[PDB]
Amino acid sequence: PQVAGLKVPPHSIEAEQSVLGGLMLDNERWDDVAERVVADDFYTRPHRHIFTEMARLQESGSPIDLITLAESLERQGQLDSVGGFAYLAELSKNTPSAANISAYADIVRERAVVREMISVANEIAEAGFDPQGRTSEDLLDLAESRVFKIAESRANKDEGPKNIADVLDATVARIEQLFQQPHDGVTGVNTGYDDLNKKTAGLQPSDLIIVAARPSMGKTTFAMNLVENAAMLQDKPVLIFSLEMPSEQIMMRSLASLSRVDQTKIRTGQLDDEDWARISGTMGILLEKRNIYIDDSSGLTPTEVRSRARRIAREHGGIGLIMIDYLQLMRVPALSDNRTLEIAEISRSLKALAKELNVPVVALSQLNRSLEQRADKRPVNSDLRESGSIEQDADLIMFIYRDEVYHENSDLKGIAEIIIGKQRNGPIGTVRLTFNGQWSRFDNYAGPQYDDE
Amino acid sequence: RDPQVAGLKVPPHSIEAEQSVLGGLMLDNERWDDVAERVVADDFYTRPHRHIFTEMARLQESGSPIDLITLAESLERQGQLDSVGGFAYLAELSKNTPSAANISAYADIVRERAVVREMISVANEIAEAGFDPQGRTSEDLLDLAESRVFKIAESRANKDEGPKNIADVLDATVARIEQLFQQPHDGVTGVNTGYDDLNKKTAGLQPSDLIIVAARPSMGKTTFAMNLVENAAMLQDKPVLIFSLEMPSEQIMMRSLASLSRVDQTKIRTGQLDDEDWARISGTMGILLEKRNIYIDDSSGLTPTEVRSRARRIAREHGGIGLIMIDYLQLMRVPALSDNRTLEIAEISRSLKALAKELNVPVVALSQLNRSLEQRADKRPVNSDLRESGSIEQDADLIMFIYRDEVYHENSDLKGIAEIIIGKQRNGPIGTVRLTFNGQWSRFDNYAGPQYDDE
Amino acid sequence: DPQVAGLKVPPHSIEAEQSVLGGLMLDNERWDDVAERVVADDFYTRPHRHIFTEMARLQESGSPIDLITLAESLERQGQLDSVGGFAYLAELSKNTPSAANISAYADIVRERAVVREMISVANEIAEAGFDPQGRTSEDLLDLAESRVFKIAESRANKDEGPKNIADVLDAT
Amino acid sequence: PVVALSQLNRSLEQRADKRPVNSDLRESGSIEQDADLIMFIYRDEVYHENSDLKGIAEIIIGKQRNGPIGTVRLTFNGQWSRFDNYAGPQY
Ligand SMILES: Nc1ncnc2c1ncn2[C@@H]1O[C@H](COP(=O)(O)OP(=O)(O)O)[C@@H](O)[C@H]1O
Ligand SMILES: Nc1ncnc2c1ncn2[C@@H]1O[C@H](COP(=O)(O)OP(=O)(O)O)[C@@H](O)[C@H]1O
Repeated sequence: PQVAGLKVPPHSIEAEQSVLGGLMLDNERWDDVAERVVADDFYTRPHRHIFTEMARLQESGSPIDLITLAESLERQGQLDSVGGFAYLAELSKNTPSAANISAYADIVRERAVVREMISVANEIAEAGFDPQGRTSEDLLDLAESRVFKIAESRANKDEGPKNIADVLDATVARIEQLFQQPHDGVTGVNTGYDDLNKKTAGLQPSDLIIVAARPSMGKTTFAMNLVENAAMLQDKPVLIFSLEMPSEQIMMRSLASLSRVDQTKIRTGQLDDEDWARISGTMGILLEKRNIYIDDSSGLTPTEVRSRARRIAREHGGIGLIMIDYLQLMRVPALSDNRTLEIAEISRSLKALAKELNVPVVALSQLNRSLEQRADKRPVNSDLRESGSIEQDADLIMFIYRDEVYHENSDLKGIAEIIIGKQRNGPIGTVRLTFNGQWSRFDNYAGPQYDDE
Repeated sequence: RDPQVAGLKVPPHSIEAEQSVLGGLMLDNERWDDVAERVVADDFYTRPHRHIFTEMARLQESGSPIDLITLAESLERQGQLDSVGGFAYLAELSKNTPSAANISAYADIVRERAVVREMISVANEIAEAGFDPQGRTSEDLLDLAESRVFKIAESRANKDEGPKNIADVLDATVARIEQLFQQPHDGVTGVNTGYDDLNKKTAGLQPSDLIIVAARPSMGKTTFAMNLVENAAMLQDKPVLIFSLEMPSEQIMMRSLASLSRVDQTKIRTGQLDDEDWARISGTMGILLEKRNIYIDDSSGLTPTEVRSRARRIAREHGGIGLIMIDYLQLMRVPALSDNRTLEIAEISRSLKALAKELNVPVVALSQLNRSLEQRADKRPVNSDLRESGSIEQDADLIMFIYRDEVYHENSDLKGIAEIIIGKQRNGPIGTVRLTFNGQWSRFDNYAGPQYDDE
Repeated sequence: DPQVAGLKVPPHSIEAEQSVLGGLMLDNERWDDVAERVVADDFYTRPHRHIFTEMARLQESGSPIDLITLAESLERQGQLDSVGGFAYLAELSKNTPSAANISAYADIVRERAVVREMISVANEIAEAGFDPQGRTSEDLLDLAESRVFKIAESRANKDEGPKNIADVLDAT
Repeated sequence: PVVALSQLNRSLEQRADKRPVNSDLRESGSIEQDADLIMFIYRDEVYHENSDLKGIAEIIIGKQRNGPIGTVRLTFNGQWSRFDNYAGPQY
């Protein structure tokens, strides 16, 4: 066994032989070593067979030694796969030492996260020069999503092995949402509403959520007022893409939201007398809490949504509730790629990248002209008739409808009802936020819902 | 010294292009399910190269993966490293192979440097017969050449012809009239579904078919295809895989734990608000780690060529068949065409039916229908409502269309009665397997709990 | 050499790498839109990169970019020598009469360098991963992280408007 | 002075006016941009029947190096295989 500098994949064999002898003898180090080493880690195929027997018995309230290793393995028939007790007894020579066991749970960890970084630098180089990526810019979009998902909790592999142990524990660890917020300020990024968050239960934290509204409905009014109630409230770098407005026009709206001043006041009868009190109030709390980022370029291919939203999730944790106003402006590189198949590559690259970053992606679209020939003018599912591929690949869908823009003497003035049509992990309903649009703010202390019976 | 390009007795040979086939194979194990497709043994030019791929074969069937290290100990015992090159040679092809780049391109070359190298050495021994006939009555020479030029044979695996007959199938035919072992009067041949209603139309899921679920979107499409894979992991003890392309891993289990255990989802939506049901939770948590059956992978950039490089690395390193479910296959994209869906479906029609016949696995894929159903006054799906698709109406073997009346109406007497219209059926009749939608717990119970049968 | 030597050559499209340099040298009013989609260090071979840098700001800096204005600016910079000589400048000007489809040869050298630089990223992630020096898994998962996003490529100050600079609050 | 002869592909018939434009020899590249006197050939009584240019072919110059372009017409007797004198009609 010569020790030299060669090109070998990194793994240790004695160290795998060191741990398994310890847990064969001891059933008390299992308090420790089950925390930091999981399955799928050991090199040779028999080695994790022993580890699953170490796991199936230890939940079963049965001990582990060289005796019971033979017992279930002939009830399960795997005994001649590992080699019978002819090889398990060679693991009965390893360690009387109950020390360096976590240090041997460390080297077999250390040689197995580098080893999960050779099948990423070959899942790239076998996409290149054998193109299952077929263009350059979407060959980088797969060159990122096998890299940013690594820089993670690091119990993460690339993709493909997930035994139901390694997801059940990370499910119950994500039902540790039990000591903080016993009220229904549910696990998602909040919207800041006690009318919405009983019906949505928050914006569920890995879901593509689609807003749509007509023109003359105030679409970016709601999408910034939801973000401004989710930027000063949940600590995460909220990115915003917007193409309906230019960059500065958004900030001219948000300062009219946070400081509750009129936006007619911001350009006519300017920042003069006592509006300085509120604007210099919200130019301090927004000043250093580095949350809202905004980018507003015009050619936004769905390659260059990911490759802008990767940096945002790199520098931070990143539960950046990405707001992309006006999805139809997103223009794919192929031009003869038409509107039946333009959005069907956008419907399947937001939902497929609202999932890595665990970001509830709010994107914004609009309903066609044939909406406005109905009587009950509500934006329903069958009026997203541009492509019909986003109507079926979203998670939460909120169809905005303000009544006094389409009617005059009716008493539902200023009552925007956010219709929740497609609700996946919950029930449907109907919200009524209060359209206080002279500053573009919504909540329902003046609550337009009946609220009595 | 040797003379110039006029020396061409080396017929073809590719030795520089060979060491970069073993090179990346010495430094990767994920790519043996590719180079074995298009390079078999006895293609290489040099005899030390053949014993390397010889003992790269047994270790891949034994499961032990290959580096420099696990090879040489597996060449220490077998009496090798003396005539294969030595332990320095394995380091000679580890230091001088910098390419962790591409093996799928040097593998095609050694194939097409060997066919030409063999068809030269065929024509040096058929045209040696006229060059020296020592007398074998030339009609009987003519079956030598049929044995020479057709000795180029590639029998690496199962079903072929020549060594094939119908009596060689009739032993396998009486092998699968060896039922009435587990079910003396009761049930199914293949993999179960676990219902009193579905097992008399499909008679279980057939062990090489491609059962297609289709449904109007979020009208109960993953309520079914997880309930069924719930019922088919306590009933098989095999690696019953899942490809959830739509949902994330944390969100799959937060319905199945409400379905295996039948806790209500409001106890898992918010914070858990009972300590009676925690045993109902922790019991079925223990049941689900009593049997390590259900697998999950939540990719979302799935070509239908990289499906095969997952679902063969589960059924090889573990048990056999399982039930390779793939959720919502439009989210699978093929980047080859980037065309109308009437061709991008056609690679998935021709690859899922090429994965349900290597591994003999009932691939439960899922699709949806086009929006023009929403104007047909008989909204129940038929085969003429997959107009977006193309070829999936033909390649499938069991097509289930899931209507649900209470999601498209509110006068529904079918309150919680999800119905299953069997659109295509290969090996049986068609009909309506009406179930009880109890997706409060993500459940589909059976309608013979309620009053009537499956009319 | 035999033709198995197509192994260390990322695609790089020399025919598409010469028709752009013949496109600007005959048409000065195409460097406005071609230099948008194509930047330097996408050109594969060393003469083509620095020639594209020799048009430094020479759109509006008072030089119509022909062979004459190039050759004078080459030698005051000092590179009329064997990084192109002057005969290859005729091979770049007169042998390339290329049409108004430079925007077709623009996307090639955009898309044959991205696929090229995703090989040395796919090498220098992996070749470090076989020789572990005095640095742990917290190094390599954060040196493979940054080295991939060095291939945005580089265009301009973007991706981050408001609070970051925080000045796009103050640009309002 | 090398007369060379060439043909066009059926992309031209996609256009309504079938006059042979300069950008129909671009489809191979080195003939459109190395030609010195392109002289396209049209003829209407083979592409139509009711045209009054019957037998009178119109050579369309598409490029000229050291002079003007235009539309030079020629008459042709449809029996002798001989193109002939001045540009048969008035203009
Ligand atoms: N002074 C104002 N009073 C009322 N509404 C205003 C005022 N200024 C701007 N708005 C609203 O801002 C909205 C712009 O937001 P957006 O959602 O993009 O529009 P739409 O609802 O047409 O999509 C417009 O609908 C307009 O009604
Ligand atoms: N509390 C509930 N009440 C009624 N239905 C529910 C409830 N919770 C979940 N569901 C149902 O679960 C289904 C899940 O939809 P699903 O078929 O998984 O969507 P997809 O087609 O995207 O996979 C929804 O159709 C919804 O009707």
